[PDB]
Order: sequence, then structure tokens, then C-alpha cells
Amino acid sequence: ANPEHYIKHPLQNRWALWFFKNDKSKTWQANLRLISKFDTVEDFWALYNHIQLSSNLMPGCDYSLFKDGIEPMWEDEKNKRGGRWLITLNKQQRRSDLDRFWLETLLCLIGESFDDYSDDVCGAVVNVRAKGDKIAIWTTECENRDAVTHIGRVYKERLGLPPKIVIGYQSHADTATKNRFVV
Repeated sequence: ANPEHYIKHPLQNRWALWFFKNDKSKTWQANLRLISKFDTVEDFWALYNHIQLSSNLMPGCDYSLFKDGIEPMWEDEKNKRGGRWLITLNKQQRRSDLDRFWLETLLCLIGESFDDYSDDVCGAVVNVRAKGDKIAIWTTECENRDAVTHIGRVYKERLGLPPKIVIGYQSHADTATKNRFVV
């Protein structure tokens, strides 16, 4: 049997998608819920086309997709010394750019679009807030400039951001209660 006809195309890693819903009755970690995991091309699209778009999510909810074994928390061993490539979005970009940016974010991860430094990526997070939405790509170490910079430069080009726009990178240790890199 020739394999192309009947086998799902496997991804290089198995990913886990998380959902967060703000509820003051529970603690923050208690509001984190793992939705599903996948490791094939077909199983990702089956899950993506089955969940609501982040534009359609209630303000205060988050989507998170991380490599299996890494949890969307800075306390995780692969996140204590890392950081995020942060993209800030205004209220009008919710309609125009939020959904296409998040899908491109997902594709750059499951597609390992960052060459050798794709191992340094931990996951991605999109937060839907009323004051403005955020999309971030998390990395495992903030002190590897060659790794963090190349990821930010490839990320900015894949989103189509013009050189007039500038994105920053913040360490989890600094951000948890400025920009370490700029591209």
C-alpha cells in the first residue's frame, strides 16, 4: 500500500490548545481548561473549523496553543527564563486583522516556520480584551538574542507588518508582577 493515499500527514510535534474564561469565582489557574490535542495536519483543521473565532469570543477569554508538555504558564520550567514577541491590537483591528493574524500565528508554529530556532518556541497566546486584544509567541529563553531576533523578524514578515510598525519582546520575569528586543 502506497502511504500517500491513506495516511494523515503528521506534524513535527503534538500540540495542545487551551481555553481561558475569566470568572472571578475561581482562581486564574482554575479557569484554564485544556480543550484538545492533535499531531496531524487533518486533525488541526478539524479542530480549528469546529471552534469559534477569537473575534467571536467574549471579551476576557483566551486561546492558547502550546507544545504538549509545556503549559501556558510562566512558572513552567520551559517558560521561567523565556519571553514573548508581543503584538498589540486596537479595537478596530478586531474586525480587520485579529482572525487572520491568529491563524497565521498557528500556522507558523505547527509548520515550524523559524528554521533551526523553531525548537526555542514554546507556544502562542491570543487574549481577547475590551481595552485591546493581544497576540504573543512565547520562547524558552530571553537571553538568546540570535534565537529571539530571528523569530521576531520572521514573525513580522509573515504577518505582513510594514517596516513602519515595530514589535517588542518582553521577558516573563520582567513582565510578571520593558522590551528586551525590538524588531
